Amino acid sequence: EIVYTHDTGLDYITYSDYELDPANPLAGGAAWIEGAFVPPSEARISIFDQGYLHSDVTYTVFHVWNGNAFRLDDHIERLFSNAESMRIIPPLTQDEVKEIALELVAKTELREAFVSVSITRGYSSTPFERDITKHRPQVYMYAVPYQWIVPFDRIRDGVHAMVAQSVRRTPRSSIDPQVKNFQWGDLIRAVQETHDRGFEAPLLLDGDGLLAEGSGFNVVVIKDGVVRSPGRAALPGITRKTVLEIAESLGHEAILADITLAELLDADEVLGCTTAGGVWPFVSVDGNPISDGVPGPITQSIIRRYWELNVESSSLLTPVQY
Amino acid sequence: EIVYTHDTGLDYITYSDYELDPANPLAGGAAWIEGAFVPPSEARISIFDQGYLHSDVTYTVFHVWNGNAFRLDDHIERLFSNAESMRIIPPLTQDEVKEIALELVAKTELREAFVSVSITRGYSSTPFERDITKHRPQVYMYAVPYQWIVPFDRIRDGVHAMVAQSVRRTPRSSIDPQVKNFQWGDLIRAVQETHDRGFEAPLLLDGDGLLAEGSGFNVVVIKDGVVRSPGRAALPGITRKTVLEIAESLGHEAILADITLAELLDADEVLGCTTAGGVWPFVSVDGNPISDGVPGPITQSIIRRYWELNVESSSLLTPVQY
Ligand SMILES: *Cc1c(COP(=O)(O)O)cnc(C)c1O
Ligand SMILES: *Cc1c(COP(=O)(O)O)cnc(C)c1O
Repeated sequence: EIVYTHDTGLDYITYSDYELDPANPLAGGAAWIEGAFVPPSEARISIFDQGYLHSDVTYTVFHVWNGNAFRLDDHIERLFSNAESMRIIPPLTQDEVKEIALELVAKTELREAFVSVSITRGYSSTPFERDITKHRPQVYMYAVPYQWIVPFDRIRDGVHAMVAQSVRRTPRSSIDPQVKNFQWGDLIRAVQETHDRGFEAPLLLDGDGLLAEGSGFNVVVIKDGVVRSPGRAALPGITRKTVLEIAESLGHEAILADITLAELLDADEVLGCTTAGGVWPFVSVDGNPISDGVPGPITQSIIRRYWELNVESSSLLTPVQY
Repeated sequence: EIVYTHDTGLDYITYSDYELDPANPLAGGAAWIEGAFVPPSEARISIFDQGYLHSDVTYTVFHVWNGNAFRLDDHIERLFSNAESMRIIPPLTQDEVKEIALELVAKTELREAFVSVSITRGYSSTPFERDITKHRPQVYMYAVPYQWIVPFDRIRDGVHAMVAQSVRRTPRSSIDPQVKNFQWGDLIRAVQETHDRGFEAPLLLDGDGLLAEGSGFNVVVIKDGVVRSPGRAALPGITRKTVLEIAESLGHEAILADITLAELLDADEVLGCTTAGGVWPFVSVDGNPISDGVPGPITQSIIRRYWELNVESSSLLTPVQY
């Protein structure tokens, strides 16, 4: 009943050839909550958790591909940095979190996986707790089959983006978008605007009217061989990071920068990236084509290379011990 | 073990004189989740609920005092209005929600209770669902003992406030603060700034530098007998609404308006209000006293009247059927 492979129609993206074990009750998906490994149907958290009642929680998502977790080190580092930005003291060490998460994946038997690790301020206290020692933070994880924000044919042919105008990306003076978080009020409004206006993906602007990010993904713009991505109102993504390293390795200048609306529209190429789906082209904005409306050459070589980095031996990869 | 009453030291606030049934496992605390009435230790929601993973959820909190719910219809009306603002279609009617919530309180036996009702977009889908009919929203409730945002002595003596400078209330163009929500990034940052600077409660400003609201409460400013409260960056509180009704009853003009920092500091009186604690004075701001730094006559009149409205038979009350 669980779907854990596809035929992708892409040479450079291939799932692993294997069968889940029917006698394993965590096969195909599972969670780690409060010290126990559980099936998805049991993956529940206290309604009193502040991560629910005040979204007082940060998180990351890493993926596993062909049995190796991608940049797990970077992910857990960011997670802990983000927790610290919120004054949340993780109850586990980074190495303990890595060990538990890898074992969680191991128990699902999943070779291609989406793994969420969230850390909340816990359910033993309220925001009005004067005594910070009373807080009891929780780590909650789950691992499920790799999820694609964008379909395979759209990785190959491109997506039609829209610049949201009913909403702007929450400012850092209210909620820091460089700390990964569950407070998606603005991102969901943008998705809803996408539905209303008949487009496929929202790109948001910041309060200064400059390019920010999308709904769960960063945006990258290419112009005369120079590869740029918003530095400010944008999560420092690990896919983005990888994309800029790829660009540099291909001979292109690659930088975080402020990008105007005009520059977005005038781009030779535009692309999107996030852990849940990888990298894909954006071939139009607001119904206007980007160049000739087909995925650009530099975009295609970044995509192919990103998927090669998922499979080549390197320090980017941590193998799961099934 | 459960604390459900207090000696308050205030003549106008008195808890009911009763004992819980020790043989009733829901006594003193319970939740309603997915059709089941449960004790607090079994009150859990799916971690895949978009109300956690994307804070895609609105709520309200109503209280029960001496066995009567206070302004229950305004609350559920507001909750359904807020849900509509988010395009969440409640899976129950307003009347069904009232019936369940009152039954929940009955089973707890609490005569003085805090009751949360939240509605999420549910766990059967993600924000990347093209087909919006596949969303299955969830209503989650809990009822626990009445919760006081400020201690009794500070209702009497007044609270020392602080205008936050490290943070602004989230703009309406990102997350609408007139829709009650769990996305407290900014509110919590304002509270943390309160710890850092050594004050008791935060008041935020909006992006225009005008008075917004507090972390879980509305602010009201009184000057030459005129009672004003921020109209824009502030939740339309049912407590606020009651305060202005009371204010009109006493002969004062009472309005929603834009309030400056300078007006805040020059006020004759300032107070705070919310469901979880009632009404209370703010006797200083950033260390500067408001007037003579003791609670003012109008505020004291409001507070006393609010507590009479919690007790006198009127259309504002709905009895719990114990
Ligand atoms: C997950 C996410 C990204 C991408 O981060 P990766 O580390 O590449 O997964 C970008 N923006 C937002 C808002 C996100 O939630
Ligand atoms: C709950 C709340 C209030 C007060 O609303 P009531 O209807 O009086 O409870 C004010 N501001 C915020 C941000 C809130 O969450």
